[PDB]
Amino acid sequence: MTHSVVELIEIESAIIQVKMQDRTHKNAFSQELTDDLIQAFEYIRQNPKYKAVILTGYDNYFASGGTQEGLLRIQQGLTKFTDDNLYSLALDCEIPVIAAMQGHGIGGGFVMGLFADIVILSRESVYTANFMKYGFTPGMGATFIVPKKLGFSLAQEILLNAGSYRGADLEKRGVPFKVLPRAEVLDYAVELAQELAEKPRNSLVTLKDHLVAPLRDQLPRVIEQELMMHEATFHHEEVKSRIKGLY
Amino acid sequence: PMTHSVVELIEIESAIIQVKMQDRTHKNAFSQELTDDLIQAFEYIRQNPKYKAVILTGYDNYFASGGTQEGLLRIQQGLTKFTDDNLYSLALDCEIPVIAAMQGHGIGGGFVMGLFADIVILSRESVYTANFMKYGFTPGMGATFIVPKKLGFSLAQEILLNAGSYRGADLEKRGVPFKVLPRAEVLDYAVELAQELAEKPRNSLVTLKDHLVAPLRDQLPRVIEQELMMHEATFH
Amino acid sequence: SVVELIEIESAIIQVKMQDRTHKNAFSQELTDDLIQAFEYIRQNPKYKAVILTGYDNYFASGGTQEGLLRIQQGLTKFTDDNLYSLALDCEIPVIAAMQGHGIGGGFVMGLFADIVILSRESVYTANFMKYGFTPGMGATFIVPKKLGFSLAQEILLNAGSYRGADLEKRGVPFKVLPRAEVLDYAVELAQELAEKPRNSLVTLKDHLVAPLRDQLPRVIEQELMMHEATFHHEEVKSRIKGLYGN
Repeated sequence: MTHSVVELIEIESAIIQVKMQDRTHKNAFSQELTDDLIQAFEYIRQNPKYKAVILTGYDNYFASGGTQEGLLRIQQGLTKFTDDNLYSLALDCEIPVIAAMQGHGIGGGFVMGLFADIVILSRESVYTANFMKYGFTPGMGATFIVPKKLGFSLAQEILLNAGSYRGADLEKRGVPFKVLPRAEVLDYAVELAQELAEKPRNSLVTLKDHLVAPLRDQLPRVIEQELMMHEATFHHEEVKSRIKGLY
Repeated sequence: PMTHSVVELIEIESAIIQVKMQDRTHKNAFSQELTDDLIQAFEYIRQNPKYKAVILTGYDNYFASGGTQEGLLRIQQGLTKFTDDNLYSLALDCEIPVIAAMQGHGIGGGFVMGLFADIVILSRESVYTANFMKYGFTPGMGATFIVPKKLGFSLAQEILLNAGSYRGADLEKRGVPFKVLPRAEVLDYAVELAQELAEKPRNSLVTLKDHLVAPLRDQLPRVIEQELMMHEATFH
Repeated sequence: SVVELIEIESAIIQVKMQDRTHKNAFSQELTDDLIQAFEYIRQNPKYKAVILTGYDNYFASGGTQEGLLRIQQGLTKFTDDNLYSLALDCEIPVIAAMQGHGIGGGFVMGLFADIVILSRESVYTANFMKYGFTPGMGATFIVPKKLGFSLAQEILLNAGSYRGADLEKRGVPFKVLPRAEVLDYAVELAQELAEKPRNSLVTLKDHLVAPLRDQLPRVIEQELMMHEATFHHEEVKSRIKGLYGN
């Protein structure tokens, strides 16, 4: 991309891999990662030949969510989580996206992956919707997509308590996602993308449009509710203390 | 035996009726004879309120194989069109609880027909697939509604988009809510469960089932009209 | 009093149901004491997490035999003394640490908690239909809501008994532990919850459960409608007389 922290590779004629590789920030949503992700998805939107997208990280990190400075900015009231929308990239994509989460998925980074149509976790990586550890309520559509993908009950615990779970922990709690050794996750994503690429692209886009119509319809109102909750929770001095203390 | 002798009704006791699909020529694909005999079997059940539980099941290694190969080809090549049909929703429309004892493979519309049952039992060794997209077509027969409803939104996306084949053992490891057993144990477990259902007053079974599946019965027609439109949007 | 209130650390409140005579069935005393325990929590804005739990081998045993016979005769209805929604109506997160058996309305009351823990050795059942009547107490809403549509169908229609270990293998999203570990794990989760600001726990829980709170009243009316059709038959009175405690 421009900032070189996203690499696009056309794996086959109809499969595009979006690899996040902001090594300086461990795939946290730095300004560079934020700009390069939006540019990668726009590229995919401008080039309607692909049948599947693989979204993945580097080494041990899938995506680590807001930077410390990003979160402090929202605490200060300078910015809101909706300012740059990275959470809904894979939902807004017209073709199926596979979030190959071979490494850790933290906060916004985990939630961005959960909006993909197929999610794969690594057994030995850590996944957390850790918003509430810092004193504020989950944003980035976490309160809609977590129950939608992992189910109402596990979502309560994940969102209220902001705990960290190994992929193996989630596998044992019964999640519908494929969970694999980290070394196998991207290979499995490629094979699944090859299978998807056996279909006509128009059938994949028509089908996904139908399957995720209710998510696209329902998400704006939840985003407005989460912004309301941020109004009521984010701006407290103790949120600043927790971000600085516990990040 | 129903008219064409490809569905057999067997009273297990008093109050339990087994509907056994056995179109061996077509491996329980939706031939004309199986379509007719299935509709005739569920009409018989509706006319005979002595039953409290139904067990729908196949023969040997086949539960139900969905569209015939000839039928699918004729659609693919424009000789015919996808219609709406009774079959997928027979178990939902039935007044009393239906157990789909899927002791054999459930393919396409065959799988989907089983999923509309109130209780679904799979076989570990069998293959289950919503394979519509392998033919190039978007899924019909209410698949886009009933697969997310029974197997959850996330696994439904994979099943429906990729049209892959899952062994029962694979789905069991993925976390499905259905009992998964060896094939040789599927029908006996279904008869045990039907016996326990038949301990209940029939009016309470029916009253409860009406309430639990009301949202499915209410929402399904709109989804069918949506699936019909997707077929139009993917045929020039 | 058959409920004891124990403070744990600074802000965790344990509600322990201890009606030993009735094995935590909804006796008049348990009913009144539970209602008052949650009113006490409602009036105390110190607490951040509730642990609702039973004693020894019992979490909660559901309607007493006389309680069921009183609805059968049409003297009462399940909606008369609302225990079913106690955890849902509580403004802070509630953990149902079901270290013992959860039977009928006692299981359903527990399922309304934000976090549910089962015990491997214990028995859980929505057993309404065993007595011939349809499930009340919000069970047709909360069972599919917590355990998913498909498993809820089998649980509610068939009124079967499941060990915690059986539910664990069928794939439930709740943590299932040996009985002797259930309460200790709930305490550790409650300590983790107590790390957050109370206003963030309340704000978030209000949002997450708003759909339950909004939708529950319509389903309770529907369940009353079903009880009008099913509860008041002689064979229900025979089954309650003959099958209660099996």
